[PDB]
Amino acid sequence: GIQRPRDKPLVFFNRQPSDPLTGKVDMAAMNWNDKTYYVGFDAKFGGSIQGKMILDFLASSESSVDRNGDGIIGYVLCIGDVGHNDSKVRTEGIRRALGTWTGSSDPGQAKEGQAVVGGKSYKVVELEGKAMTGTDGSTANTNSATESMGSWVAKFADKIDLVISNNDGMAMGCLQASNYPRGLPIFGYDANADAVESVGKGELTGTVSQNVDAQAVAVLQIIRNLLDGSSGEDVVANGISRPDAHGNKISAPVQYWEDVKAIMADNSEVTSANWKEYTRGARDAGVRQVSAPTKKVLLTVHNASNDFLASAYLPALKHYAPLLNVDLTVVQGDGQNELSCLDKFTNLDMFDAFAVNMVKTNSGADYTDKLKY
Ligand SMILES: [Ca+2]
Repeated sequence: GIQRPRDKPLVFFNRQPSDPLTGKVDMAAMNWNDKTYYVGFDAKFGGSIQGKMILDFLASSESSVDRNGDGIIGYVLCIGDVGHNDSKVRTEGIRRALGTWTGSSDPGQAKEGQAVVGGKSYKVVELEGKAMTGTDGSTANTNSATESMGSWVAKFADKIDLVISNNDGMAMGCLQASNYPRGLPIFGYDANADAVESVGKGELTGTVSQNVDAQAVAVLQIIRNLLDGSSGEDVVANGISRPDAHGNKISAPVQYWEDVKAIMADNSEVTSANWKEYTRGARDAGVRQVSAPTKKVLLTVHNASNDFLASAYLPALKHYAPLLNVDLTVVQGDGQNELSCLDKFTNLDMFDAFAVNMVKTNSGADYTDKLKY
């Protein structure tokens, strides 16, 4: 077993060590030891994946998708918080995919695009892209999306061939319109439980997942690999992109970015073809019970009140950990003060490895200071 704390595995996850202003990765933190890694997802490519989902849908569709037969695929777009990078990325992704991108992710900025539908070339028009703001100033507002959808049906009628949304909340809001045209294709983003259920019902046409289960498995699997004596390629491949010695393997695609020591889950489209893999509580059948020696991990969460971490990430971790014979202890902070986590990152001698979700992305050395000796 590893004798010195400074040599024990350290997996940063979900918030990447980096300068908070520039995003430059903190390689001092990443190079703590050669058993230090980061697990996240391919976030910058999320909009590309949403775009590709829509293009693939159109490519395998028939001309009946063109409801008014005018040779144009018309769409309406629900934009979330206009100042938020997620809105910008997703808007850019779908506009570039459809050829309507002009250089701007703003509402009202689009040009005529093009796409293949059922083996024929069509023009594409963004009939309207609009931020869904509540009358209280709230962003990505569900009720505003419902109202906008109803007004869009009234205004554009059967020029609307599909609805695209920066997120699931707004797409589900559109589906609440009393005049939602039956079967009209609609796409969201986030793979929320209700959205995936809707995909299963053939209502929402598709959404996009960050593969939280793959990320949770990767954190634990990296640690399993290291504590069992893997070093180098096997650490980031075994159980991750190919089966490990027990036959376990993450089902979703996962990347490794060597320069920053980051294991990054792909974003995945969620459609009628795979929706059951993404429903609330669904777990990866590719990860089964192992008989490896039991090991102890202390894992931190930067904010106990973060719903994604509380409701999606942590339950995934707790499902997979026992399967990998990891005894997982979890401590959780307040989302504001690093000390809320640091002061709980204690009695480290009880553990074999560590997983850290920092409040501030530049706090790496405060954690490694505790593992020096
Ligand atoms: Ca049309």
